[PDB]
Amino acid sequence: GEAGELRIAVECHTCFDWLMPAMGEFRPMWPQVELDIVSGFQADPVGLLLQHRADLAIVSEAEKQNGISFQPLFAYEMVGICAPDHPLAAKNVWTAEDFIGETLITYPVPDEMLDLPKKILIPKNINPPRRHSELTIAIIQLVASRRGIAALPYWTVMPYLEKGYVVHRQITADGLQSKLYAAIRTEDTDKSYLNNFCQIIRERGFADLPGLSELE
Amino acid sequence: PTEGEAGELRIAVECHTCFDWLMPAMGEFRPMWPQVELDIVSGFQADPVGLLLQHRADLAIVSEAEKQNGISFQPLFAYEMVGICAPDHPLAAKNVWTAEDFIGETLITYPVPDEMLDLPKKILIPKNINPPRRHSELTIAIIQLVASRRGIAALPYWTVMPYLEKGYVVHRQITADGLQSKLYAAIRTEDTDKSYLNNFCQIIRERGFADLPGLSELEP
Repeated sequence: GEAGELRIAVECHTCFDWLMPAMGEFRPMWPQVELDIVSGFQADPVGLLLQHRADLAIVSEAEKQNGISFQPLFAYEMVGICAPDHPLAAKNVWTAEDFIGETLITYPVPDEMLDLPKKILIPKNINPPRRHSELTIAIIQLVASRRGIAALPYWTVMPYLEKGYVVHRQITADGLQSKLYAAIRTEDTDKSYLNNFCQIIRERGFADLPGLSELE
Repeated sequence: PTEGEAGELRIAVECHTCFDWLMPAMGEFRPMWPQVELDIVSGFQADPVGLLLQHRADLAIVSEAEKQNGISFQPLFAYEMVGICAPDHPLAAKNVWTAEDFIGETLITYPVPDEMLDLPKKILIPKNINPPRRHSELTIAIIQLVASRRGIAALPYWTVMPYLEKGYVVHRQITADGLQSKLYAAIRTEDTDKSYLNNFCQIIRERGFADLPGLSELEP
C-alpha cells in the first residue's frame, strides 16, 4: 500500500448501506491506498482523527474544531415507522409526546448517537422504553409485528413500504433532518484520494438514495 | 364468530446470517396468520433451546439437533461454509484451505463466542488453532474488510455469492471434506400440534430452497 491509508471511522449503522459499496468503487480506482474500518467504539469518531487512529470520519455534526476540516456529504429526513394498524398511523405528524407510551426500537448505541432522542426526546424529558437491534431488517420486522416504533432515514425505510411491513410518518411539525459530513485532519485537505472518496460517497448516494438534499 | 387462529410466535435466534432468510419468512407468515403475535428473542449470546424450556420463546433456529427432552427438532436445510479472501491474497492460490492455513491469518467473524461459529468449533479449536480475530455485526462490513486484505472469513456460499459477482472476494473450500452447516427449527414437544409453528418452518424451507443457491435437504 505505497500511497498510504484510508482508515474510515464510522459509528452510524445506516451509513454502512452506502459506505460499503462506496469502498467497493474506490478500491480499484486507488489500489495502493490501504482501506480499513475503525468502528464499534460507540463514541464521536472526530477524536480518532486527532489521535491519528483514523484518516476520515463519517459524522452527523460539523462542530467547528481546530485541526479538523469538514466536507458536506448529504442531508435526509428521519421518518417515524409503525405497523399499518398501529394507532400512530392515524397521525400524519408525530409530536415528541406521541413517543411517551411506545417502545422505541433503535441500534444498540447511546442516545448521544441517535438523532431522535438527542434532538427531540431528551430536551423534552421523554425517555420511552427501549428495544435494541444491530440489524435494520430485524428493526422493521419488530416494528411490523407491533413490538414498538422506530426512527429511520426515509431512503432505508423505502423498500419496506413497498412490502407493506410498515408505514412512515413525519417526526415533528418542523420534521427531523440528519446532516452527513466527512471529517478529515486539516493537514490532509490536499490528499486527492480522501477528497475523491467523498465525491464517490456523494455521486453514489445522490444516484441510489431517494430524498437526499445538498448540504451547504 | 371467529377471527382466525390466535397465538404467539417468539423466535429465538443467535445466528447473524439467519436474519437474511428469517426476516422475509416472517413477512410472508404475518398476513397468513394475522392473529399470531410475532417477536424476536435475541442478544443473549447463548443456546436458544433453553428459552423454549423456560417458555421465553416458542421456536428456535439452531445449528444442531441435540436430542433433548421436552424439545422437538425440524430440519430446515444444510449449506456449505466457504472461505473468503481478497483476489490478491496468497490463499487464493490454494483451491482447498486446511486448518493450518488459518494459523497466520486474521479471522473476521461476528462478535460472538467460538461455540456459535462452525469454522472454529468444528475445525480450528480441535486442532488447537486460535488465529487473531477481527469482529463485525454486519456481513457487508466483513466482505469489505476481507476485500481490503484486512483478514479472511468463513461465510455461507449463498451469502458470499452476490459479492463474487462484484469482484470483492474469491471463495475457497474449507478442508478436503468441506465445511457444512445444518439448520433446524426447535420447538417444545407439547407444541408439535400447533399448525402455525409447522407452517412457519415450511415457509422458511420453501423460501430458502427457492432463493438461496447451494442448499441441500436435511434428514431426518
